[PDB]
Amino acid sequence: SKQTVGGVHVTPEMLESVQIPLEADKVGMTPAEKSKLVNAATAVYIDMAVEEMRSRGLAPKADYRVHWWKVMQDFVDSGEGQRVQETSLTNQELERVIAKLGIEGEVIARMGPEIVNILTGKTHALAHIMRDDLLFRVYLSDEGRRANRYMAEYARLLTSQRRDIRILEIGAGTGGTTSEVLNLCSPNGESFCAEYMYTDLSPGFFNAAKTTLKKWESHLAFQVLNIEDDPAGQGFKEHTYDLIIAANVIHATARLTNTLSNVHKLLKPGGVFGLVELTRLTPFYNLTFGSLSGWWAGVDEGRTESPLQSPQQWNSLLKQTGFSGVDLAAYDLPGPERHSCLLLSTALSNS
Ligand SMILES: Nc1ncnc2c1ncn2[C@@H]1O[C@H](CSCC[C@H](N)C(=O)O)[C@@H](O)[C@H]1O
Repeated sequence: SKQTVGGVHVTPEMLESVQIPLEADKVGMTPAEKSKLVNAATAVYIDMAVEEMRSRGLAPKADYRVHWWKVMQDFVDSGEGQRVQETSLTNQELERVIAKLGIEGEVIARMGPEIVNILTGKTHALAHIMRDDLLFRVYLSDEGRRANRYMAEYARLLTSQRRDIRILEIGAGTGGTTSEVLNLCSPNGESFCAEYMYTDLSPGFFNAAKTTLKKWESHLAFQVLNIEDDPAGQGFKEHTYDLIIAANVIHATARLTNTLSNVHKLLKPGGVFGLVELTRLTPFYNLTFGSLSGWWAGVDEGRTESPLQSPQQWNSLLKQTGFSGVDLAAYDLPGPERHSCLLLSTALSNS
C-alpha cells in the first residue's frame, strides 16, 4: 500500500502476520481457545474470592484495592462470571490446565488463591507477585510477546533504513521490550543508532538491565525519567528523539494527556511514538495487575475500572496532545480475544 510511518513502509498486516515462538502454539492450542482458558482459570479464582469475601463478611483494606474488589464484584454480579457456566471445570481439570500454561497459568496459581489475602492486607501483592521474578516474566510471557515483536520489528525497519536515529525508551523496566528491540536492531551487538536512552521511573532497574542487556551495554545510556513530569527538568534534551518506545507504561500514569504531552516534548517533529498497550481489560489482567497500586493511577481522571484505554481512545488522546493520532495499529490477535497492540503515532510540531 506504500503506507509509511516515520518514513519507512510498514502496514498492520506486515507486522501482524509474523508468527513467532509462543508457548500456546507449542503447548499447543490456538490463542483464542487458550485466551478462553488462561482467562478461564482466573474466573474460577475471582468467583471464589468474591464468594469468600461475602460469606465471611469481609471488606478490603480501604485503599485502591477496593477498586480491584469492585471490578471483581461486577465481573461476578454482572453474570459475566457464569458465562465464563459455558466453561465448567472440575478442580482436577483446573489444576491440570495451569501446569501447561507456563508463565500465565502460573501467575493464576500464585495470585488466584491469594486474592482474599491481598484484599484484606495479609499478603503484599507486589512482593508476592515479584518472587521468583514472576512479575518480570509476565512481561516476557506469551501475553505480551507479539506486541513487543511488533515494536521491535518497526524499530528494525526504522534503524536499518535510517542512520543516526535517536531512541528513548520510557518505562523500560527490566528491559523486556528493550531486549526484543535490540535483538532485531543489533543482532550482533553492532552500533545501530546514534542514541538509545534507556529510562524508567526507578533507577533500581538499571543494574539488572545492564546485565540482561550486556551484549549491547556500550550502546545504551541510562537515566531516570518520570514521564508524568517535564522531561526537560529531568535532564533530557527536548525534541531530540526520532523514536520513543513505551511498552505497557503510559497507562500507568495519572493523567494521560499530561503524560502524552511530556512524550511530545521529547520527540522531534515527524518523530515516531511507539505505543504498546493492552487494548482492553480481561479478568486475567485484573487478577494479575489489579492487585498492584499502579493499576489505579488514573482513577482521579475516570480510569476507574482499569488504567487502560482502547485504541480509539488513544487515537483521540494522541490527536489532542500534538500527535497525528494512531497512524498504524497492529493487534496481537484477530477478533474479540485480541488484548494487546502496537500503536504508531507521529509527533506534530505545535508551531
Ligand atoms: N510515571 C512513570 N514514568 C516512567 N516510567 C514509569 C512510570 N510509571 C511506571 N513506570 C515504569 O513502567 C514500567 C511498566 S512494566 C513494563 C516493562 C517493559 N516496558 C515491558 O513491556 O516489558 C515499570 O518498569 C515502571 O517502573
